[PDB]
Amino acid sequence: DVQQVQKKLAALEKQSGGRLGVALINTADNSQVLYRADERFAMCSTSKVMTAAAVLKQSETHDGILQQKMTIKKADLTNWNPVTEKYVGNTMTLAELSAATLQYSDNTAMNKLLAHLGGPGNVTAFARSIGDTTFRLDRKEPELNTAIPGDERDTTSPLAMAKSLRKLTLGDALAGPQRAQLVDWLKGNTTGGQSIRAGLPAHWVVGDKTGACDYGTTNDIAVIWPEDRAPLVLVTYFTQPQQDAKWRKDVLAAAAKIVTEGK
Ligand SMILES: C[As](C)(=O)[O-]
Repeated sequence: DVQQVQKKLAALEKQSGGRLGVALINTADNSQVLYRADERFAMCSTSKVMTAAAVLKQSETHDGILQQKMTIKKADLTNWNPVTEKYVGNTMTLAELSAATLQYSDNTAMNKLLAHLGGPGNVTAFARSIGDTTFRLDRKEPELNTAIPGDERDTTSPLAMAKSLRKLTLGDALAGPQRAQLVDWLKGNTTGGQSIRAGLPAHWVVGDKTGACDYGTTNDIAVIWPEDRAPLVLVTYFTQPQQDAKWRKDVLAAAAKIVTEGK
């Protein structure tokens, strides 16, 4: 029931030692389950969804732009280049870059997209264009990972990101072809196994983008299809008091189990 969900989330937060942010949107009736849903949390890598979506939006006008190439140079590399490191001295299309940053959370791929787009400010501009006035991307990787308490840079709220993810994957923020590609990329993510997914029934279909940064900030945003029922959009953000706190993916899994029970 709705009161036991609240009691349980509060208990989970107390047990975690950190600050928990949750926003679930049930598209069946647009009902919502909220917990610190209007509070700001550092987005970490979950901001990569808005970024890849900004590129997809461009492809709606500029035909074939997803195939535009960008050179990958040693100097472009960062602290995380699972895919990009294989293309040094070669090129990658915006599509390949989008796929790498979304499914492997490649930081270099992210920066290449930011460069193409003209900077973090233009990603924020795209968020605004889909009705998100909370989201704000201020820096590139890996600086956007500082997650300093009280610092609003590179942050957003659970509800704002939930609403945006919904518009992007199920709503009309993107055109049909672009929308389908984003959904497919999210479903093909390889980094969310121990997060939101871990707290859901194994047969449910899911698309998600994880995030993890300083202050033990552990995040994950997803679109969930429970069997043949209407899709669910869930955002689970979590951050801790210690700058060097270890990540708690298990906390996101627990939050997911709690808010999707009986859905
Ligand atoms: C590769 As990462 C920890 O910024 O999602």
